[PDB]
This record gives sequence, C-alpha cells and structure tokens, in this order.
Amino acid sequence: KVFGRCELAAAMKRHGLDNYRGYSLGNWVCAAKFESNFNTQATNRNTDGSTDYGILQINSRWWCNDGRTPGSRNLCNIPCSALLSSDITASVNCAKKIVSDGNGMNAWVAWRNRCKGTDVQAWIRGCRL
Repeated sequence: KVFGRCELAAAMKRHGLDNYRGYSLGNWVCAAKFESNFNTQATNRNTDGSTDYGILQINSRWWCNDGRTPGSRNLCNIPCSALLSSDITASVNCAKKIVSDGNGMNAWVAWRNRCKGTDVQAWIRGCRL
C-alpha cells in the first residue's frame, strides 16, 4: 500500500506514535517518507546481507526474520513479510522497540540524514488529525 501523507499521519497517530519516546508525529512521517516513500511494500538489501522492510525499513539482522540473514535475532518476533502489510500495526510495534533501544530515532539513517534538525512539523501540515 502506498499511503498518502496525511493518511499515514493519521494511522501513525492512531497507533500511538505521536510523541512516542518524545518524537512528534512529523518525525515519524518524515522518516517514512525518506525510508520508503510511504510504501509498505518497500524492500532494500543492505550491504551486510540483511534487508530493510516496510514503511520504516526495519532490518532483518536485529528485528525481524527473513530466513536469509545469518545471525538474525528477530527481536520483534515477526516474519519480515509482516512489515509489508497494508496494516502498519506490526511496523509500529516494532518501531516502538527500535526507538526505545538507546539511540532514539538515530536508528533510522534516513531520519538522521534527512529529518533530524529540520522543520519536521511540515510533514503534518494540512492534515486533519
């Protein structure tokens, strides 16, 4: 599913991401924009042989099981394919664990490089939320 921006904002907010670990909803919307372009089906192989999955590009070395990543820990206890669903529940639950791991949203490289320090509230402008 390719979400609209405000559609995603509304779903993330319903699932309790706004202000989760102190990160406003715009941070989460911005991260999804630059991780996946709001596409739940996005997959991207990493250099280490792991793959990133879903709207928040969650990795198969630590967080989910894809059956092809040696050393996988599967800390979210889910198949990586659950992160590709049109229903973002599994991605949100896993993202809540990731952002709680010590480095906050720095865990998302695209957030660090493209969102952090910017006017992230622009990402929810115009939305009825």
